[PDB]
Amino acid sequence: ILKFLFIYCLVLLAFANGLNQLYFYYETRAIDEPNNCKGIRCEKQNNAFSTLFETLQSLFWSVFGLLNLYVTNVKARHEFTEFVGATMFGTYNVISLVVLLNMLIAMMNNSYQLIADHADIEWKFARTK
Amino acid sequence: DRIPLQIVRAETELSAEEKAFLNAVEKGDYATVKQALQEAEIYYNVNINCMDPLGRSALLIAIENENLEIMELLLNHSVYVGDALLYAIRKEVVGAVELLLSYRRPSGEKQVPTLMMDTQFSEFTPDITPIMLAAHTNNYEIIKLLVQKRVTIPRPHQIRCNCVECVSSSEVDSLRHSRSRLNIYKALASPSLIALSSEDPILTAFRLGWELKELSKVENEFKAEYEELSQQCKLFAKDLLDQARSSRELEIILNHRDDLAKLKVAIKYHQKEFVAQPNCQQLLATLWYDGFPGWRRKHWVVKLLTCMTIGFLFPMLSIAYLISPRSNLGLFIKKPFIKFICHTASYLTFLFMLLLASQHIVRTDLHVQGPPPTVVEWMILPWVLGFIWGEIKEMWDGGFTEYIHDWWNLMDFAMNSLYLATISLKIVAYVKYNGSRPREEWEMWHPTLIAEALFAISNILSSLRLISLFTANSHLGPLQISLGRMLLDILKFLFIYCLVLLAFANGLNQLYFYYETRAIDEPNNCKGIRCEKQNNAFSTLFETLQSLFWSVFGLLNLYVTNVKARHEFTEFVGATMFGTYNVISLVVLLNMLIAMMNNSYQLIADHADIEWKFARTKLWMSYFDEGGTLPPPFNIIPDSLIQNQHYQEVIRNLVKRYVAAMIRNSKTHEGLTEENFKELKQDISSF
Amino acid sequence: DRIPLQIVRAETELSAEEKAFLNAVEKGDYATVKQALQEAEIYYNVNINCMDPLGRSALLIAIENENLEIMELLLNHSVYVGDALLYAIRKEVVGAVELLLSYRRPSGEKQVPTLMMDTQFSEFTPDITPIMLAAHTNNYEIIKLLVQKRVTIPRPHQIRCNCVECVSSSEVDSLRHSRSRLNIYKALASPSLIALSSEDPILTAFRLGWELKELSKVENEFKAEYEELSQQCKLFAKDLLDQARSSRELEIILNHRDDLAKLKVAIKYHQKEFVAQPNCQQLLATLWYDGFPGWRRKHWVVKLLTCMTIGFLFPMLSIAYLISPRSNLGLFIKKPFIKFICHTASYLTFLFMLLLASQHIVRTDLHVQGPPPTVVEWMILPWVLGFIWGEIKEMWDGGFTEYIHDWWNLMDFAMNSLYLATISLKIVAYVKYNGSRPREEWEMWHPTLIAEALFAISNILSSLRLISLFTANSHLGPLQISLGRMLLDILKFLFIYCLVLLAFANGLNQLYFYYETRAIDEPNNCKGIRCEKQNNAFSTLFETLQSLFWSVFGLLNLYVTNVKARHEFTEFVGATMFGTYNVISLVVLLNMLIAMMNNSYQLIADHADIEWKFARTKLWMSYFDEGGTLPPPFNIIPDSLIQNQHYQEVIRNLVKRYVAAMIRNSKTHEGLTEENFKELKQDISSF
Amino acid sequence: SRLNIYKALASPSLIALSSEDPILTAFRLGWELKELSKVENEFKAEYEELSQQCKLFAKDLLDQARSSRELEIILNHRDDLAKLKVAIKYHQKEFVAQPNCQQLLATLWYDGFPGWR
Amino acid sequence: NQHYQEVIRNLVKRYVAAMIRNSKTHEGLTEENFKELKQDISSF
Ligand SMILES: CC(C)CCC[C@@H](C)[C@H]1CC[C@H]2[C@@H]3CC=C4C[C@@H](OC(=O)CCC(=O)O)CC[C@]4(C)[C@H]3CC[C@]12C
Ligand SMILES: CC(C)CCC[C@@H](C)[C@H]1CC[C@H]2[C@@H]3CC=C4C[C@@H](OC(=O)CCC(=O)O)CC[C@]4(C)[C@H]3CC[C@]12C
Ligand SMILES: [Ca+2]
Ligand SMILES: [Ca+2]
Ligand SMILES: [Zn+2]
Ligand SMILES: [Zn+2]
Repeated sequence: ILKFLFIYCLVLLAFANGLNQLYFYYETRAIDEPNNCKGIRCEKQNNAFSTLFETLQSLFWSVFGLLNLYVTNVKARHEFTEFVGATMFGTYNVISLVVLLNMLIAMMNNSYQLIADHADIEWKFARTK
Repeated sequence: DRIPLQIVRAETELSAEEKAFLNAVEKGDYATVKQALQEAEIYYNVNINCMDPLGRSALLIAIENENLEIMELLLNHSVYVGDALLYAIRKEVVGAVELLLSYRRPSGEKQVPTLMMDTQFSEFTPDITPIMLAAHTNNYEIIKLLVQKRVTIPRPHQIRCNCVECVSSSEVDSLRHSRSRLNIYKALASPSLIALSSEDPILTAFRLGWELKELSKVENEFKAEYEELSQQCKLFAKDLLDQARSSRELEIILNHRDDLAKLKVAIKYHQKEFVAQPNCQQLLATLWYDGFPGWRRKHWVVKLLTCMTIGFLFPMLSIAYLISPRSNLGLFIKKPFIKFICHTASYLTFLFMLLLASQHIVRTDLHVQGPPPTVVEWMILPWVLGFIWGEIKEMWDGGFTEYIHDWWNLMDFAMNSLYLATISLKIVAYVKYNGSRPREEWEMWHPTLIAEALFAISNILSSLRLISLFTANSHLGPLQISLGRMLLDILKFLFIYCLVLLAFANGLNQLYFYYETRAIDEPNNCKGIRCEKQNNAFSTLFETLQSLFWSVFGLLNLYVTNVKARHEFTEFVGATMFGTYNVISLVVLLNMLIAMMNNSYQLIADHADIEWKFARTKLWMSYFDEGGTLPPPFNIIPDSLIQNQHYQEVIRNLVKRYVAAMIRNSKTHEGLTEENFKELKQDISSF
Repeated sequence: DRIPLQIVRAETELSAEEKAFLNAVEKGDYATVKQALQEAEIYYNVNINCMDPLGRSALLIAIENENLEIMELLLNHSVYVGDALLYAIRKEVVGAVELLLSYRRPSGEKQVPTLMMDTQFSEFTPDITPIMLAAHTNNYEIIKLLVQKRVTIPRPHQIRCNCVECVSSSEVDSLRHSRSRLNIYKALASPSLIALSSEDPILTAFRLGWELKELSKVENEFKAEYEELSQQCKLFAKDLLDQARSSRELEIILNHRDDLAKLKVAIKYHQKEFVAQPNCQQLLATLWYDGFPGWRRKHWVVKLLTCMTIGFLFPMLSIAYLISPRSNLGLFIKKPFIKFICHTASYLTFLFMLLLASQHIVRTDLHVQGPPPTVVEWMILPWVLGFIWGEIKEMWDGGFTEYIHDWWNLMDFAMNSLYLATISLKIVAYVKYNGSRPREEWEMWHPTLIAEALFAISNILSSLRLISLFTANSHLGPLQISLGRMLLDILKFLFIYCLVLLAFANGLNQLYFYYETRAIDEPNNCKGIRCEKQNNAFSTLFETLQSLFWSVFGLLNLYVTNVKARHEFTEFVGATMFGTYNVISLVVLLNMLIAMMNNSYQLIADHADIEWKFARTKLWMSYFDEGGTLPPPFNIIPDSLIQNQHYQEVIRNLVKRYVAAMIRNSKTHEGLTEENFKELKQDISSF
Repeated sequence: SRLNIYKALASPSLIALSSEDPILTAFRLGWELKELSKVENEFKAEYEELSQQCKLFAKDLLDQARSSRELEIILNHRDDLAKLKVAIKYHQKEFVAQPNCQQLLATLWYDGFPGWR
Repeated sequence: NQHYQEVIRNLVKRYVAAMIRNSKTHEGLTEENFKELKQDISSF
């Protein structure tokens, strides 16, 4: 798992940098937004790619599906920028949920198959210790 | 009910005298055969060339029983000698093959006795010459004896051959042509024939391995045999390299030319076993850590701190090479490890500055139409030009036929195209979009927005370029090799997934685009799946494709299949379509992809060490040359006969060591038992 | 720097005369030994019991070289004969063991010659008697020869033994006790000793297999050896059954008593290989399809239609058994297949009526506090009472110690408890809740609502009871066997998952329950995660457990970690806790569970045929008896010596066939080669 | 030369003949060969095979015991269970998980509760 | 130390016996038998 999260952290940093670089012009204040809140932890999901920390949080939470789709929508009608941001978000989702997670599944299943033969000796060694 | 059993294909039954003669031959009695041969000459009782039903002849049975005196008497009395040499060669006995080779010319008088109908059965195909079968059996002594008698093998043609004789032979009889080519390549790929009849066994093994791999790619039917022959050639080259005993022999082998020329040839021919041999890896490690002796013995703290300071000294030690290449400080950059660390530090600095360009400290006054570049972008532009010049230099040096085989140069080309695009869009927006119009009323297709979008995509590609540095580490190399194989499996899967997605998107759009609504009628003046309330999702083909893509991750809600009017049947049919697509793409296809990459990971995990070492060698030798010494921020700032004699002297010892290492590992239980039984029988008979 | 190599444990070096004597012994010369033995008697030059450093003696070397005349001369001249019988037995030669057995009593005069310090080395432990080692080697002739001479083996005690001698021997020397018990059980589990010294080899094999499995469960250290011995006993029983040649022998074996008594014994001892043997399966299939000959040869359409009509004739043919058991129609229910189909049809009718009870056609006037039962429920009540009476009858017959081992009776007990609970709640709500109060103002703890909830849970259990019918089919049997094993793996996983869930729920509740709000302040007067707007999710331990359970399936939103005030640090820490729990429970633990059940499926897929056949046999023999003929809607409506002689006659032929089938498959390449070499050497020496 | 020397020193017969403490010698050579396998990248398989050979030699030499007194003499020998602590320190998993050592450790663990199994 | 060396003597000698008897294989026994047969035939 640690060997996998090295690559996942690299990919997450890359896509968070790309999304934040595209999107932080459209940051809004908490007063203009409803309920005086700003972030992805609101009832209506506010600006999610306005800071590097907020982009990292949003791209982390998007793996479990708790990040909605309308976070890639801006106030003005910049359809090309919205489409490019949605393409970036979709590519990150495809990687982190179709490639990387299934590779992690295959990796730990292979390692479980190698470790299941010697599962008796090391358990007895740990119990003796 | 009594199924009748009868010999439906009845051979001619042997005569009683013939049965007695071959029974005497297989008995091994020397005295009884001679009276039979004299009476067959005089009285013509026994045809000497008779044939028992299980495919054997008296000479041929004497070959199997390896008795030489019965051989000599029979062949003195003129048995048909043809096709018997192949059985002796397959028997792998020196005495029989020497006896039939020696007595091919017994001062033959009146040509040969006539024969009719006895060249019916031969276990070997007519294209098999004795040298080819000797190479197939891979026995050193028989091959040497045959080669000493001036024998030849036909040369196979090119794979892409269109001459008259190859086309005519393939058209008339394709099976004979394929068998002949496979037999010729089996004869040429034997280690003994390469060790005996080629002056450069390593280069010959490399070329035959590459040719057999290409034939395996072309010829679909004999793929397994050609792959086995290529593997045999590769392991022969690896063993011949492995028989070395000193570093001087290893560096004579590797540096031999027609610096490391033979290693470059081996990499060009994809010889992974030759490259990943431990002594070659040790020599490459000693060349890689040129200025840092004992790098493996250091504690990781001082290794890490040395890397820390030599990475942080990246603006220095590169201008020193510019101002004084011959100084003690100037020569310290020419070593490959310092080159690699300086390039890595330069790329990390580039990524850090692209990270810093996305902050509010630098970015000011966003409400200008065409903005002048900020001080961060003015400083960035030399690294972009350095990457451009480095990729241009890599495109000229080495050739266009080698620049495209790396498969990382496509990513660099996309990076360069995006950087040129964003530079061009910024300069055109500077020169002819003067103004300060606020961003809320800009054109969708404003070139500033296109420039920023392409800049963001180039940022992602630049930050994802760091995958290629994983072979330098000892833990992330085989991991990305498995990534590379399973990515091909992913592409094979997305072919089927794209077909299914296109089918269901067409079906949903065909059902649903009547109920498209305008953006004015819908709340918040928005139209699409990227709204707070998910609007019409199946109203255009592009929108249907987007919705069916986003439905895999669960970000598409269920009420997108609901229309304004109360058409319950149409809504139910659309929901059924959406449910069927979800069942396929989330229960069938994804789990099949899981099983596919897990199976491929299980096959690739056995060889995860050799290909990682091959990739690490290919990365190491990229820094050995002097072309590309400077980092990207600074690269734009303005006798052969003696070597042949030594190589042949080394190859003599290596080949002789390898042939000794084969014979002693070739004597097995069965052959030793057969030799002991034959010796015991001979001693008992003589006594 | 010259590591000194020296013999640090130096044996006493042999004398030159001793070296000559043992060299003459290993040479095999008969003449040279005799003068040495006479001179050792007269001149006392050679100690006959001397010991070369590699653990051998002159008699013992003569044992390894299997020469009998040197044996006879040495043992005539009084070599120490002890411990040599074990080496002869391990040599597996009849002549040597017969010679040492015969000359144990050479009319011994003046006891034995004295010996000091030569019982130092024995390759065999002192607890090994010759019969035990003969059983260990598993050779028929040596075992027979030893048994013919009145030999005994000690009886092992019970596993749960607490007598004085077992406790004292375990306390003083546990290793010797464990080795002795393992050696005794290895001697008793050999097929030859069971075939020779037990009058009921099948029952003895069953009992020893069960005892060895129980010892493997108890003794942790020798689990592999005891499991191997149990497997050896099971395969011996399977082979002895497999050596049958006729149906009369098979039905004599299966029906032998101390109807199918031995099959019931085999099922009780969990002999899966004995039960799933093909001829026993054929006999059970012929008994199962008693009234339908040629059921396997029919096309599936007529088989399906026959099942269709005999399932639809379920109310008939059961009352016919009540009114006329001796009629032609009355006897047709006693066959097992018709019993199984009628029980399945009754259960399907019960499930269909529970489905029909949930419709608006029957249910009327929901606004009564205590409703009288409707006509559907009045009709249902006899099936519930029939299930009760059937489970009561199954609890008495067979015993309480067998009713709990099925593991399906827990589900039936839960079903029965729920049915009694809902019946009691309905009758109490009838008798003392008279009224017509509307449902919107009922008490939370109203017994009518509790009755309906328990009725729904009983409905789910009744409909999920259909899993147990999967062994009757040929495709769903091994599938649910794999389900059964992987469910145990699931329980092993949910132990760790429950621990992690409890930890993170405690952490979140400890952080968050200050900010609990009342239901009045929150919108729609609701409080919990089951609202339209997700309310406080970490305000109680139960609510935190529910929220962290529902977060695995993604049904818990992200804004549950937001509080009313602007405590950004507390919100961030809670979001970090929630994210860490999500990472664990969805990236680590679930994928580990995937890998675990995939690995267990790979191990269980090899044996998926035997255990399915065992489960199908256990289901088939449940319908063979006459107890439980009627369906649940109708079950409440008011000489031994001749058999022993035949069994022993069959066992004689079976055991003799099995021992012949072992010796011919016991002659191997190595033994035949050794015998041929010994015969050739003997013939050459004699000539 | 180094690989040949370590192959010569790791043979069971030479340890049994030329070392007065075969168990401790097997432990130390196994640890040294494992450390050499960690350091030397090229001969990792050979050094790991030699370390495994030393570990199984120590396990077999322990397994050739015949009585509890011999086992407790072996385990409690010093230069209480000193040799078991040494084996754990050298990561000898096959030596520790041998069944008779596990039985002795189980009897020491259930000191006041006889017949716990 | 004396008791330990006394135990190691028996353990090492048992282990070396357990190797030689499991070291005699089919091929070595066949080679020895063939050599003995050839020597006996030549001597006779
Ligand atoms: C974990 C998160 C914060 C992302 C980090 C991204 C980068 C800062 C990492 C990812 C890949 C790393 C590289 C992976 C492997 C190596 C090889 C490593 O050298 C060796 O392994 C020694 C042997 C040799 O290569 O000769 C030196 C560090 C370096 C360049 C690493 C430098 C730091 C990199 C670029
Ligand atoms: C697919 C959906 C609609 C759920 C259906 C549930 C039931 C109607 C099914 C599930 C399990 C089925 C049973 C599975 C296996 C069998 C055995 C089958 O008989 C055989 O396989 C012949 C050999 C033999 O058992 O002797 C007869 C039908 C039956 C009872 C099936 C009857 C129909 C059942 C109860
Ligand atoms: Ca490049
Ligand atoms: Ca029951
Ligand atoms: Zn041609
Ligand atoms: Zn007792």
